[PDB]
Amino acid sequence: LSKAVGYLTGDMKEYRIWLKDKHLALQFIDWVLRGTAQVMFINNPLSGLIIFIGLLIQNPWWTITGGLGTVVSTLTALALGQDRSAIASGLHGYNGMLVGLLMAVFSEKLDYYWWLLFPVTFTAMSCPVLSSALNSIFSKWDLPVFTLPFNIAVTLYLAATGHYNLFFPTTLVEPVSSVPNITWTEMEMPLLLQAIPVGVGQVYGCDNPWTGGVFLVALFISSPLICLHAAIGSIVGLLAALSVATPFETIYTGLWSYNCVLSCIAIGGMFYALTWQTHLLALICALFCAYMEAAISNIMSVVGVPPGTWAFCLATIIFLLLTTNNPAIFRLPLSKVTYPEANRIYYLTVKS
Amino acid sequence: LSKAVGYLTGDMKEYRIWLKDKHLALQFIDWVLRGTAQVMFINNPLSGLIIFIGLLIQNPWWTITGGLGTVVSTLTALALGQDRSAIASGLHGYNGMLVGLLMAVFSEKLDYYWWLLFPVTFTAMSCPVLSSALNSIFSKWDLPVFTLPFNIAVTLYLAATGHYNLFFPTTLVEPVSSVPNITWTEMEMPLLLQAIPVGVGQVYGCDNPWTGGVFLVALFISSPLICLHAAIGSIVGLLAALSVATPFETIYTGLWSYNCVLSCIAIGGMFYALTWQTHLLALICALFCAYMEAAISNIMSVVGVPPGTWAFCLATIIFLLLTTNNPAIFRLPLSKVTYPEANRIYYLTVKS
Amino acid sequence: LSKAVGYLTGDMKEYRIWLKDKHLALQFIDWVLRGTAQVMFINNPLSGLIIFIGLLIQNPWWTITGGLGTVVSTLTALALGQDRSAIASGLHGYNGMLVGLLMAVFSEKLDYYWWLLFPVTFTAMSCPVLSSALNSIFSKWDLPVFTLPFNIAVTLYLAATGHYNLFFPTTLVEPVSSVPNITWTEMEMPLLLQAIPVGVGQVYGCDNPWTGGVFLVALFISSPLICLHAAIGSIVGLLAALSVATPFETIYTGLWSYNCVLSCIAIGGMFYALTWQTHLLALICALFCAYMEAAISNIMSVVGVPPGTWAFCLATIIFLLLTTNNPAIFRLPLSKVTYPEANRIYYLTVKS
Repeated sequence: LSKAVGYLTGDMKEYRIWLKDKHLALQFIDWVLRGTAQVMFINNPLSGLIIFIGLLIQNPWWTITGGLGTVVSTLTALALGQDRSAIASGLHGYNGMLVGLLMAVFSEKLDYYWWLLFPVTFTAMSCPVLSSALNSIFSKWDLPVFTLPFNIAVTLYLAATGHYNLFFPTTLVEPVSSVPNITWTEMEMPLLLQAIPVGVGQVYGCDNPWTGGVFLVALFISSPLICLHAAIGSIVGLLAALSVATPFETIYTGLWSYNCVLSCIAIGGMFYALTWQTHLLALICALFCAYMEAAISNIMSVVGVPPGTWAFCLATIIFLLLTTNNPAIFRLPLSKVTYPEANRIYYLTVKS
Repeated sequence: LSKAVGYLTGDMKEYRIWLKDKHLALQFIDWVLRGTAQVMFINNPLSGLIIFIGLLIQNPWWTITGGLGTVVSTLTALALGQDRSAIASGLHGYNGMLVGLLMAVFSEKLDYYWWLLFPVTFTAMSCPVLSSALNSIFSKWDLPVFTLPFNIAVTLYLAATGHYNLFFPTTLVEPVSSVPNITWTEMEMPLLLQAIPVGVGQVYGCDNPWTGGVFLVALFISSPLICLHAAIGSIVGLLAALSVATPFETIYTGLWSYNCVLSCIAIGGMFYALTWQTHLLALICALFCAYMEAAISNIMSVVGVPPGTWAFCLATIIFLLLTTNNPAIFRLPLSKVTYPEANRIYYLTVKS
Repeated sequence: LSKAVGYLTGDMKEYRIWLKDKHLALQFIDWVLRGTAQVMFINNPLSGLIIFIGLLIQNPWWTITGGLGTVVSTLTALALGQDRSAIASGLHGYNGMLVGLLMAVFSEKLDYYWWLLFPVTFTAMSCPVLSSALNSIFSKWDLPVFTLPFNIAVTLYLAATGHYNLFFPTTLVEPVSSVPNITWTEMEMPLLLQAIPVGVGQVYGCDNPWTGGVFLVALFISSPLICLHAAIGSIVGLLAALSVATPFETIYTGLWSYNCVLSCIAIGGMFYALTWQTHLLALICALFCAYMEAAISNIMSVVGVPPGTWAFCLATIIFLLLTTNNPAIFRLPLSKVTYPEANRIYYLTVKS
């Protein structure tokens, strides 16, 4: 009905106010769901539930590791006396979600290698510390960290263990050593379009198109503008992949579009007031993220580490630090950032 | 005559005031020339013309790519609402000049590979964004970026494409793997001295001695102190190359002196009030830049990327952040920095 | 007697006040001794003497290079007009001590290769500049550099020269390329416990257990809490080495515990008011430093450079930038940091 279309969209402030006075177990589950959703800048528990459903569709071992990471990161943020409003908003759980997910994804062992849950825990514990340190650094420029605890922690882990580790071996990443055989006639446009939901789903490390579809559904039910910019960023990523002559097997996998999804979501509406100048700037940031992800992948394959989400964080920080005399390119303060619709409403209200 | 020796030297403020009220096409050409000259801290359109002549002497394809990069960077700075006084001073064109130049230099394809003009444009467009982000960062310490948009953009491009790219392959850079055979009797001092103008010309990527001579001529006609410090920095680079046992073929090429030229120019008179303490500090910064360029070259050859001008930027930022109780080592504010002669005049006026 | 137990412990303020009015040669020797001791956060000349004795026990060539580095760094800090109170406190000599030490340790040539004293001097001269630049950066967050001049300088040197240099070749560092054969039955617990003093001694690059014992003695006679946290950090390093499946030959060498010693010393009492929360945070920082040192070692072996003390500096900066609502985790201002006992006394006095 029309009544649920108000209590299920946005950040779900009504449900948050209703749950604020309940058992702390339910509040912790709500925080874990919001942290699951917050990977794509969504503070919605129902979106988090749908994202968890998608993770289960992809790989139940991966969602086990991700849930463990989120729980451990939220608990470490509680124990470290972090801001309760940030913990209740899932801002201390998405880095741990990604840590657990990508530590299960890049594990050379089989599924359900239960010994992997010790590094998952010990690395997800270090996400609140990195988040607080990087916030102490960035607070002088009103910048978010965006995934930098996760990137630092997972790069540290995948370099400490490496492929030739005895307990927790990682997958082998090697630099390119031969000009790829690219036959442009053997090109599947069905798979190219399928790489848009796969590109959205690769934000969590899931190469299944149905999980990407579920993620898109969650994005839409929280904020349609976030879903639109996610789709457009994935398209931009695919296009930039094609423009630099990339093997089609890498474009189909979505390994070229998940760093542009987050950049488009962040620039177009989330941390800039959404206008058409902001939309073009988001497209430019998605393109810059695609090319920077190419660079960082080719550069970190030498060390044997996957690119992670370094490209997204770096280029989004770059485009947030950009200063423009255009009054239509307006960067919202970090305290007034909820989602593109409310952001645009606040922008219009403070401008007029 | 003596009259032109006033309207052709310095930043050419008289010609700038005369052109301020003319057709915007002429003003844009003036901005492009000033941006060409601003690579070596020179805000002079005639110096930019002489530098363009030198680029034509080296390789007309390289000057085509460089001119395209400068034009595209100035246009992107205009579209992004950047500061008009900084665009009119060429501060938004030298990074694009270097981007285009070094993207044509490190291209595996032949000359006039017209498809290279698309990455040149798309990478020169990203130089104003990087410049504005790094200025938002550095404004808290009164620091210039010095070439950091260019370094970031070109490293990103040369890592995204790489040697094994299908469309835009780059030259192969490999780390050292054997102790070089250095015969100190087969040593040409003529070529050693020729490596000083070649070292000045390698700032733009030109290994021809006549282009380096033309660059020196431009430096002198704008500011004789800049030309002197450029020559001394190139000498210091050559000496530091000899001191660490470098193959003579690399010293002759000037690949050891172009990162010390810029450092000496920046420290001795440009961003410090020129004294003898400042001169010694500039020599020390040139030596530090030579050794840091050795390090960064040996370190980035593993990733297959040339050192660029990372050494210069890093060591110059280091020597500008240096705090000294010596009243003779005075760092000018970024608003009062034009060229060493005017800088010293301002220093004397505000000190006395 | 009980009288010397007051004039030999702590920062030796009485002896400093007595020597303040003597020949500048004696004052310079005192500064060099304090700089030798300041590697492990100790401003004590007797501790510096004992550390020099330990360096002589390890390798007289290494202590020659270290002493030369300390002298050259203190002289360069004097010539660069640095703060006299920081030079008198050895804050400008420990980076040069480590530079000289680790440049002699990682030299492919034999002992007493007297030509190595030129790079030692020229690299120790660059430690005051790096220290002043990084202090100008960190002063906005009240952070110490902790060894960052040393890390930058020594990484720069070992990358500029490299293994295949003709004058100053360095030792060959190669990345791991095969899963290590780890026989847990062939495990020596005697050597495991011996790796605690060896882990403390590897802070200076000394793998001898007697030098580590001497270092522990110096730590204790200056501040027993510093010695305790050094031992605990070395233990934590050994444990984290065991937890990630490390070859026993690397654990015995102490190459896994010297980056946790400094982190534990820095967090537990030195730069945080020593409590039990601070002690647990120091253990966590030591564990994070062990894993980050694993990562940085595996990552910098690709470039052929040893990890140095990058892990310590980075993780300690991370844990100092951490902001906590816990009133018991209190970060002292940089001006009121002498040693854990005086730090705790000051904390109690300002809290009550």
